[PDB]
Amino acid sequence: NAADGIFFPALEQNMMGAVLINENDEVMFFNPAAEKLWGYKREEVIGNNIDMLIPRDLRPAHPEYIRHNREGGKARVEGMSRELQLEKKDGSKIWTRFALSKVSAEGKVYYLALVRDAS
Amino acid sequence: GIFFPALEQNMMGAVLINENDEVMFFNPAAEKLWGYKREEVIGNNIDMLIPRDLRPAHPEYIRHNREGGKARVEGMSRELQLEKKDGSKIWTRFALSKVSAEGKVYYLALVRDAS
Ligand code: HEM
Ligand code: HEM
Repeated sequence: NAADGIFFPALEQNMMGAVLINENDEVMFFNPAAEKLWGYKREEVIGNNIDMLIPRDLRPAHPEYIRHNREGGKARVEGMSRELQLEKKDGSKIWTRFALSKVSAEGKVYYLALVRDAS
Repeated sequence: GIFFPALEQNMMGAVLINENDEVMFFNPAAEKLWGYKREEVIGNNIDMLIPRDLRPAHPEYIRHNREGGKARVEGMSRELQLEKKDGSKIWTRFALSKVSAEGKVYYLALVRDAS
């Protein structure tokens, strides 16, 4: 259905990680590039909340960042690009470069974060 | 699906090309970076999006990557000078990726402003 097209294999085989979340903050997408950055397999991330991929010191503040952007609207205005400290499964930390993007589809709101290594 | 709307409404520009270096996709983020509308770019060759001083050399670099077979693209790692329609120049950052789709080879260049 989607794998037979061109847009799914673009994000799936991208050099950058790709973490899509639906309106309920559930990770519906997690390509192999994001598996190497976070150290998580696809089975451990899909279906679960977004806060598992957030560092533990940033867990208190992150649910309030997402909630505010959902109530805002702003005639749709993607987001931003900056460097953030990613926390892996094993507890180690690497610096990265995120590129967050709001994406409306079928009256709902999603978020795709394109990540790469910045060390 | 949610995959077309994701790249269409991405803050980063998105320039997909097919086997014959023809631009199949050009989202509104890439419209602002290059000064070209998507109507002007779709169907035509990649040549226009390449700077004029790099026009002759660039087609050989793409052809060499196709014959190699390698999955990961190691080129275009550091900052590069994009050339707009009007002739002015801005600095950017490219994240190039080989995409095996539809039994052919593609290339998606995700771009941003690194000014
Ligand atoms: C390495 C893991 C991540 C870290 C450390 C992180 C960090 C942050 C920080 C610090 C902010 C506050 C805005 C700012 O930076 O000034 C933020 C905002 C936000 N994040 Fe993340 N983030 C991570 C992953 C993600 C992912 C995967 C998503 C969803 C795909 C996401 C969705 C959002 C959203 C929707 C906002 C609100 C944007 C705004 O209005 O400022 N985050 N994040
Ligand atoms: C701003 C416009 C662009 C500039 C200035 C540019 C510049 C360059 C340069 C100088 C090289 C050779 C040096 C190197 O690999 O580091 C190169 C390689 C390459 N470029 Fe571009 N490029 C541009 C746009 C694109 C686009 C839109 C695509 C396709 C989506 C593309 C695909 C490739 C490929 C496949 C290679 C070969 C890399 C390798 O052999 O690993 N380029 N580019």
